[PDB]
Amino acid sequence: KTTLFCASDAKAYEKEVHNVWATHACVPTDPNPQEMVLANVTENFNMWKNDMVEQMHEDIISLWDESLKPCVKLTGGSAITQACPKVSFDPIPLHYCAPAGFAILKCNNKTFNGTGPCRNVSTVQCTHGIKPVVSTQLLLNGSLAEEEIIIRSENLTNNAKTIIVHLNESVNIVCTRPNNIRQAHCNINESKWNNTLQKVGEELAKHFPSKTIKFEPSSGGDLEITTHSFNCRGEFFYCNTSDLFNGTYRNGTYNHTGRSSNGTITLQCKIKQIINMWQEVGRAIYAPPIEGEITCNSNITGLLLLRDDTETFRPGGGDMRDNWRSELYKYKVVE
Amino acid sequence: KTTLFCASDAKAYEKEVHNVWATHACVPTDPNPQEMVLANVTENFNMWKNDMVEQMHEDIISLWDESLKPCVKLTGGSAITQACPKVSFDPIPLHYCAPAGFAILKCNNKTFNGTGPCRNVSTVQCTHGIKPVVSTQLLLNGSLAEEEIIIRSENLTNNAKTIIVHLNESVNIVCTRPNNIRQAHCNINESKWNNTLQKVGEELAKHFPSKTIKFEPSSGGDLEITTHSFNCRGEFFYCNTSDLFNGTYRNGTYNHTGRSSNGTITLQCKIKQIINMWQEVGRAIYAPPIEGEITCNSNITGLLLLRDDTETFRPGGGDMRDNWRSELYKYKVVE
Ligand SMILES: CN(Cc1ccc2c(c1)C[C@H](CNC(=N)N)[C@H]2NC(=O)C(=O)Nc1ccc(Cl)c(F)c1)C(=N)N
Ligand SMILES: CN(Cc1ccc2c(c1)C[C@H](CNC(=N)N)[C@H]2NC(=O)C(=O)Nc1ccc(Cl)c(F)c1)C(=N)N
Repeated sequence: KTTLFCASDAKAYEKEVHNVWATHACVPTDPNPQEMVLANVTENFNMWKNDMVEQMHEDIISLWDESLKPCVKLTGGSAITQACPKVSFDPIPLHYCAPAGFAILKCNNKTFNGTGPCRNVSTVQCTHGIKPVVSTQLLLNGSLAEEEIIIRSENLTNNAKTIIVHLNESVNIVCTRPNNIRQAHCNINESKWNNTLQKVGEELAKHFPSKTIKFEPSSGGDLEITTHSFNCRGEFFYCNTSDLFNGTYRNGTYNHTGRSSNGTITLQCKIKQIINMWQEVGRAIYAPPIEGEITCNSNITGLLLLRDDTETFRPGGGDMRDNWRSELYKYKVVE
Repeated sequence: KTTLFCASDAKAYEKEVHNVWATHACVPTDPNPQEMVLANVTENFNMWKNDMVEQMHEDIISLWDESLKPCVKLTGGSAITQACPKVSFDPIPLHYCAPAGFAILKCNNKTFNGTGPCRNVSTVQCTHGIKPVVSTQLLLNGSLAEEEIIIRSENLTNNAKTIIVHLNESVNIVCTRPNNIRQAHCNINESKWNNTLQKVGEELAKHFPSKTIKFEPSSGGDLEITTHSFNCRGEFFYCNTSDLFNGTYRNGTYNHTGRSSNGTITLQCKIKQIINMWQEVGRAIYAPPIEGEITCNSNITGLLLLRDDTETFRPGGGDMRDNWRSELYKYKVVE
């Protein structure tokens, strides 16, 4: 345990808020990449007990707090009010580095599941560039698995524990509010999604001998977690996944039961001003959406699931740390 | 004819050479492009005399020139030496866009062969995302035909002209030099390849009356064209295809006479330092291969063939312009 420090390629002439924050919070990244090779080093990891996740979480909280400032912030019953200007928002990769004395263990097993033994393990000073993407249900712009889909869970037998699905082939998603000014929609191709949920369904069938594996929408709760919520250009998108997380995996094949037209799934999205926040319990209220075409072209690189002779899985997260665990699972700070 | 300009999602923080080049050579992408489809039009295309293919060839030559710098560059008695560092190498899609005053026509007939008339034509800003993949015999990471395999040739009855086979179902190929340090090998499933060469065999059988259609290895020449040669992580792979392009299509069925084990075709590959070049006549010499596992997991999306009772087809390419024609066949720059 120590106090890590961030490193980025943050340009100081960029008024994009991630850069504005990183230039006065992080230090320029390192060319010196002496990844210390190894083998014969059996060591154990637990992606669900890592501190790196906590530190990252709190500094992304500080980032958001200084960058995305709401008109109104309502917490504990008290309402704080401030200026709410529209800002430039597009996440940049952050490297997390260990200070003088400690290093960073890095699992190299391409099929390591976050929890337990690994031993193709290296030693490096800073982590890989990680985009602080705040989202629910879907993980956007992350690192793809180095082949075969990996199932992650602090516990799979615990239906209360969030499941992280690390994908190996990215699935593009294009969300847009065109030029109702809060009416938006996302486009995702059906074939890559069918393929994705079939392979994922197989990997799930692996850990669950073989019962009927269903993919159903979220149970309930706040709009943030019942929908794919995310941030695009400062604007908060709540996109629907009822025709996304929809289908049945049985006897080796997956059949999608969601609606579609001409091979493209369209999610119904709404931009909301009243957001809860992910930082703390409370909650923010922002200004109405900017004018003009608001579009984000992002890569789905992961899933957040919750399990209920049939195993049902729903999109889950809301917490985020889990988002950070999705990329910080292979690391462990060491003496 | 105009002077096109490139567009890409190149990352300025990425030290991968395609990104390094594109960030200072290309402009940011259109993240939600709008195409204008037309009726009552019948337009002529010729994928074999398009200037886009050239301009792209030029810019990929520049890209390679600044990115992959060799130990020695020999060219008839005169040899140049310079620093030849190992780099991060992984191609990214390049869109090609027409300037102001010009536009790009796009044939939407998906059985269009690249030469002659097509009538469902659209008009658009920039081309689709094209990975500048340099290879011979096999086309990798291309766009698949929107189904039913397409045969392309400036002429089929001229045996001296290169034939581009556009597949519609990708055939995975996994090349690897495991942790002899220049000894590598590729893996291809024989089922997928048998089915593929049967379909291709049939499509060739329609263009050629009723002859025994054989697939045989390359006649001869430099290792770059007598083998499937490509670039994986900066290393130049020369992979053998004598057990791949080996079969006999007759009486409506294809038979693989090539070798296999447990349903798997394994190509013998070697990483070479003495390359050759494709850009110009001459060569380049490079540093010995990097250490560790060097593996490329690619999708075969096209074939490059040459025709010699029987019609014999051999793997051909070395020019790459054909590799850019495989993707730029559907386009034409217009006033
Ligand atoms: C409660 N629970 C798990 C759980 C469920 C929901 C939440 C959390 C935790 C943390 C957040 C609560 N904070 C709040 N202000 N409501 C809340 N998470 C969020 O409000 C949240 O992520 N919001 C959000 C905001 C903006 C974007 Cl762009 C987004 F994608 C999500 C459980 N397992 N019992
Ligand atoms: C000669 N000819 C057709 C023909 C045949 C071979 C070649 C060319 C053309 C161009 C390249 C010649 N340049 C050279 N330095 N030898 C040469 N092409 C190549 O050297 C070539 O593609 N090399 C190469 C280098 C790296 C990778 Cl990865 C690769 F896949 C191929 C014909 N039809 N009569």
